[PDB]
Amino acid sequence: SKRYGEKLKEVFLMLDNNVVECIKEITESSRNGKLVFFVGAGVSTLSDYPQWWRLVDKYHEELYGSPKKGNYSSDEYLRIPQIFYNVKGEMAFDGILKDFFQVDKPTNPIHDKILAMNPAHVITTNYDNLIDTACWKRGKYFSVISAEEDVANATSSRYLLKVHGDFRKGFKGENVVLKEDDYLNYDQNYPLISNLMKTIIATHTIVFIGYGLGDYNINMLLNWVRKLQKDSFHKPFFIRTDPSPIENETLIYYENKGLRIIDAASLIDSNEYDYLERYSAVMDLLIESQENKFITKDDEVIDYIYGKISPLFALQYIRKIDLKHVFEYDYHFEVNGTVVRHKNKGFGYMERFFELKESCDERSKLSKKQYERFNALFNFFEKNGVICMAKDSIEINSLAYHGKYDVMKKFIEEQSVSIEDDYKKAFFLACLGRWEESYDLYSNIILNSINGCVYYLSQINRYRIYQSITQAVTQFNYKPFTDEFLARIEREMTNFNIDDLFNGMPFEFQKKYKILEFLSDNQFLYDDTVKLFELTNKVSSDIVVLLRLYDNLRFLYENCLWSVSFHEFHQYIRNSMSLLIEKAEYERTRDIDELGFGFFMEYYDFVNISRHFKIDDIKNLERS
Amino acid sequence: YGEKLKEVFLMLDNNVVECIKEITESSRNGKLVFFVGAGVSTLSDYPQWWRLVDKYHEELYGSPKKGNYSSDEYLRIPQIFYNVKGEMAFDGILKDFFQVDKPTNPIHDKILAMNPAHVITTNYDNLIDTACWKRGKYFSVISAEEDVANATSSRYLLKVHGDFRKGFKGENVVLKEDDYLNYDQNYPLISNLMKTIIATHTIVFIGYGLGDYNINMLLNWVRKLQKDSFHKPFFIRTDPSPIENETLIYYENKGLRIIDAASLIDSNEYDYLERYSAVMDLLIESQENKFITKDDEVIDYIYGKISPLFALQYIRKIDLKHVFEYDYHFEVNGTVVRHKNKGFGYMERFFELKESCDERSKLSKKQYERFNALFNFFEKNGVICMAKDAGTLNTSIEINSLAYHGKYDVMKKFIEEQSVSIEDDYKKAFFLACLGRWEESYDLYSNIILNSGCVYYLSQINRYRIYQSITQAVTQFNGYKPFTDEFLARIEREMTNFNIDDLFNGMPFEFQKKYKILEFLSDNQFLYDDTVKLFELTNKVRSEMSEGSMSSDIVVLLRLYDNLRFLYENCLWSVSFHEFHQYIRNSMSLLIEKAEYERTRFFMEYYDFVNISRHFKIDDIKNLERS
Repeated sequence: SKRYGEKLKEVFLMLDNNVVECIKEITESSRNGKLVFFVGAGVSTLSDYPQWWRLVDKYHEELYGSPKKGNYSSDEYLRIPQIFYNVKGEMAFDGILKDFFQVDKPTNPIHDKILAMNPAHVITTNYDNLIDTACWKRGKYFSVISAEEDVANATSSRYLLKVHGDFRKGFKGENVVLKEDDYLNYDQNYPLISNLMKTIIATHTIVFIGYGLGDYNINMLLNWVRKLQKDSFHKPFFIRTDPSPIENETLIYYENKGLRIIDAASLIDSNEYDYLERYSAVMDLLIESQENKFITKDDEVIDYIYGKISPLFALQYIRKIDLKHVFEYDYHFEVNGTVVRHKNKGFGYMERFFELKESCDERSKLSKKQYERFNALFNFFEKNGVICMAKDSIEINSLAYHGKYDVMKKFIEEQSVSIEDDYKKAFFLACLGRWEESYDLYSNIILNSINGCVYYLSQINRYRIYQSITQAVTQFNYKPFTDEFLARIEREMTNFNIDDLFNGMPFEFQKKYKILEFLSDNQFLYDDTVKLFELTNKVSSDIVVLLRLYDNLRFLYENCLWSVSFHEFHQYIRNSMSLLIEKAEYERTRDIDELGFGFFMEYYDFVNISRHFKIDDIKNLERS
Repeated sequence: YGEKLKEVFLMLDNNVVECIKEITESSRNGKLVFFVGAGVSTLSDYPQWWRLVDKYHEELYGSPKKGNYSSDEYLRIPQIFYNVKGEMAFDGILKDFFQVDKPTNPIHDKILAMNPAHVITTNYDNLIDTACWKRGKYFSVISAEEDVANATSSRYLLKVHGDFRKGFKGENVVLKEDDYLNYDQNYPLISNLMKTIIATHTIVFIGYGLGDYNINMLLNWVRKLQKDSFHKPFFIRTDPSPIENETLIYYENKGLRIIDAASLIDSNEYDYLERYSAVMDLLIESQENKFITKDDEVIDYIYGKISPLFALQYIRKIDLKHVFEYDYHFEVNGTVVRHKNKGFGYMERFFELKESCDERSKLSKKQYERFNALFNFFEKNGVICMAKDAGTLNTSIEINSLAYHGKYDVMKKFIEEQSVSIEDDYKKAFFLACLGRWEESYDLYSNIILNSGCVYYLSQINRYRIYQSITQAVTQFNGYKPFTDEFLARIEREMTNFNIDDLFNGMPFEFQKKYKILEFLSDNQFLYDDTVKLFELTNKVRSEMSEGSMSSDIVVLLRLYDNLRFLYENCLWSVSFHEFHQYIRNSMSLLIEKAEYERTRFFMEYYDFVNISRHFKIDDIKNLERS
C-alpha cells in the first residue's frame, strides 16, 4: 500500500510534461464540475463481466455447430449476431442474451475511482448495471438514461447516459445496440440519446476510459469531431491501458485527430495481463493529483493556497468557519487563529506556508511571482487573524457598527470612485434608513457589475432591503415610501427566487465563492444557535462561542451585508449573549458555593447588547 | 385590465387551462425554456428582415418590387446581392440597417419574469441580452460555435442564428439562403445544443407565425423522433385572426400545443402588443394560482402535496408549513392558521369536507379514497381543524416505537426475525443501531441502500450517522476492540468521499420537491427552529417566573413530543445525537421549573420519565433537585 504510494509519487515526479498538463487539466475540470467520463468495455471486463466475443462465439456455435477456426474480424463481431438474428428467431437471440448477461458481478475499484473523480455526467457504451450499482452505493444519484423516452423525463441534472442501452427493461436485444443492424440504424433509432451525448461532449471535458484506440465508438466520435469547426471544442482525453506502449506514430496521428492520450503502459511497467494495474495507475495518478499528494516543493503550495484564497481578496473579512469550506475541510480553523490538520491526506501545504512565514530564508527561495503571491497571502492571513498551527482581541472596522452616523453621511455625500465604494454607500444608506436610495444604488451596482462577487452581494442586499421595506410597510399600516416606488419594486421583485441566485452565477464563481452560498439561504445561523447548547451544560465553550459571535459580527459588518439588521441575527446575538452571561453567573454561584469567596464585558459587548437586546431582554438579564 | 385578465381566466378553455398549468409547473421546476421569435423583437420596432430585402432589391434591381415577397425570395434576394455586389456591400447595408439602439418591449421583461431555464432565440439582436442585463438575470450568451464550449454558466441564451456581437458582418449571422442551406454544416454544436435543450426542457414558442421556416424545421426534426418520446412544445400564436380549427388540428397532431392569443382576448388587428401581453400575463399571474375551484380539486391538490409523506410514519407539524410553501401555519396543538394563502382556501375546504359528510359524499370515487387517506393522515398526525373552529384540545401523546420504550427483548426478537419488506429492513437496521451492534446495523443499512425514494435517502443519512458514531466510539475507546480494523478500513474507504451536505442536492428533483422537509435531517438545522423556540419561551417563562402572573409550557412540551415522535417513529439515528439529547434535557428542565412554579399557587407522566431517564445526566438531575 505505502509502497504503491511511493511508486506513484516517483512516477509522477518522472512524468512527461504533456501528461502532467493533461492531468492538471483533468483535475481542474473535475474541481469545476465539468468532467465527464466516457466508460468503455474495459472497465466492465475488469469486473469479469461477460465480454461480447463470448456471445459471438455462442452465436457462431449455434449457427454452425462449431466455434470458428481462427479469430473474428471487426466486422464479424457485428455480422455473426446479425446472421443469428436473421436466420434464427429473435427469441433465441434474446434467450442467449438472457443466459449470458443475467449474472451478478461486483463493481471493480475503477468504478469507485471514476466516481471519486466527481464526474458531472457518465457516458457509457456498456449495457451492464455495474456503474449504476457503483453510483447507487456511493450515494451520488445519476439519472440513468438508456432509452429514447428516458431523455424527456430526466429526474436529475446529472446523467448516467447509456448510449447503447441496457437490460433494465429486460434482457432483450431490442433494448441494446449489439447487432450490425442496430449500429446501422443507431442514428435513426436513438436521435435524442446521440444528440445528448454530443451536447455533453461539446459542453464538458471528456475522459475516455476502457476503450481501445481502434474501437468503433472512438472512431465514430472522432469522425463526428472532424465535422466541427477548428478550435471550437475541447480535445477529449483518452486513457489508454493496452499492455504495450503506444507507438509514436499512432500517438501523433490520434492526437492530431483531437484525442489527448495518456498511455498507461508508458507511465508504469506492468505484466501483459495486468489491465487492472494500469487502470488503477492512471486513475490513482489523477486522484492523488486531486488530493494534493504530489505537491512536493515550495512555490507550489503558494500557488494552491493563492488559487484558493485570491477570490476572497475582494471580500473584506472571511469567517474562520468559512476557511474550512474554502479548503474543503482540509484544515480546522480555530477562532483563536490556530490551524489544525483535519482531513487532507496529501501534502500539508498550510504547515509549509506557516514555516515559510516564520523563516525568511526559506521564503527567499521562492520565485519572484510566487514571492509576491506569498506576500499577498500573508497579508490576507494576518488581516483575518490566522497566526500559526495549533502546535505553535476583536476589532471591527466598520463605521456602521460603531454608529458613526455623521461619517456615514459624509461618505455618502462624496462621489464614489469604484463599485465597491458604491456597495459601501448603499449599505451605509440602508443603515441610515434611506432604503429607497439603498435599493436604487443596489440596482445600479447590479447593472454595472457585469469575479462578480460584488454583483452577487448586491443582489442579496437588494432582496434583503426589499424584504425590509415590505415588512416596514406591513407594520406601518405614514407613507415613507411612495406608492409608485412600491409598485416599481414589486414589479422588479416578482418571481425573483433568491434560492436560485447562486446557481445562476457562473460556475467559476460557484467554485471560487462557495462560502457565500449561505448568504442566499433563508436561515444561516442554525449551526451556531445549535452549538449554543454547550453553554447550558452544568457539569473553553464560552470563549469559542464569544469568538464565533465576534466573527459573525465582523463578517456581516465589514463586508456590508444588510442581513445583519434582520430579526434572525438579532435573535442569535441575544441568545448567545444571554447564554454566555447566564453561564458565567452559574459558574460564579457554583464557585461561591464550593469556595465561599465572572464574565468580563468590553466595548463590543456593550454595543452588541445595546443594539440587539430589547428592554425586556435586558430586564430578564438583570433579573436572572 | 387585470380584472379583464381574470375574466379571461374564468372563460378560459379547459385545454388552455391545462397548457398554462404545465407551463407554470415547468417554470416552477426550472425546466421552462422560452423560444423567442422575430415578433417579440418587432414589438420593439426592430428593423424587420423585409426592410433589408427591400433595400437589397433596390440596390441590385434598381427599383422596389412591385408585388409581395415570397418565402424563398426573403432568402434568395439577399443571396443574389451577396453573390453579385459582394460581401462588403452586404455587410455595409447590414451595419447601416442594424446598428440601432431600441428599447426592450415589456414582452421581454414578461418572458424573463417566468424564470426560463434557457432562452433560445432566432433573433440576431441584443434585445434579450439587454433585458437580461437590466433585470439582473445572468445568461451565458451563445451565438457562435466556440461559445458552446466556453459557456460560463449552466443557463444559455442560445442565438441559433448568431448575432452582431463580433461585428456587423453577414458571416456572423444566418440571413441569406446559403446560410440556411449550410446551417447544419456551419452550426453543428449550436444545433445540437438547441435540440438537446428542446428534448430536455419544456419549450414555449413566442414570436413565430406558425409558418416560419424555423418552426417547420423543428417540426420536421420532431417528426423523426420516436412516438411519445418527447414533450410537445408550446406555441404562443399572436396573429390577429383566430386560428382555424383545421389548422389547429393539423399543427397539434404535428407535435405542437397551441395557445392562441386572438382566441383568449379580442383586440384590434394591429394591436400585437396587446395580444402578446395577454398570454404573457395569463402565464405570469397563474404562477401563484393553484387552479382550485371545486372540492375534488382541493382533494387532488392536497393529496398531491401529502401522498409522498405517506412513506413516513409521522411528520412534524411545524414542518408542514414547509410542505404547503408557507400557505398555512400548522401550530403544534393541531390548529391551522391562514398565513400566506392568497387564493381559494383549500385547507378550510378540506376541514369543511371533514366535518360534514354531505360534501364528502358528493365526491368522485378516486377523490373519495384520496380524501379518506388524507383524513387518516391528518388524524394520525394530530391535525384537528382550523384555529377559529378549534375547541378544547388535550395534550395526548403516544410514540409507537419499540426503541423509545426500551423493549430490548422484543427489540432482539424482531432483530432475529426475518424481514418481510424493505421497511422492515429499515426498522431492523435502526434496531441494530439502537442495540449497540453498529457493525450489523451499518451492513444492513448498506444492504437497504443497494436494494432500493424516501427509504434510500433516509438509509443514506442513517448509514452516515452510524459511521460517524462508530468513529467517535473508536476514538473514545482508544482515547477494548469492539470493531475489527478491517471493518474500520472498509467503512473509512466507503464513507470518506461521501459528503452529507450535498446528499439532498444529489437527489431527483421530484424527491427534492416532494420531500423538502427531509433535507433538514442532513444537518442540525432540523433542531434549529425548536431550539430558537426553546430559548425564547424559556426567557418568557422566566419572566413569568418572577412577576407572578395557550400556555408556553404547553407549546414547549408539544414541540418536544413532536420532535421525539418524528425521530423515533421514522427510525432515524439522530436520536443518538448529543445536540438532540441537550435539546430534550433543556426542554425537560424548563418544563420541570414551570411545574415547580405552578405547584405553589401539570404532572410527571410516563413519557416524561422516559425522556428524563434517557437524555439526562446525573449532574443535571442533581441540579433539578437543587432548584
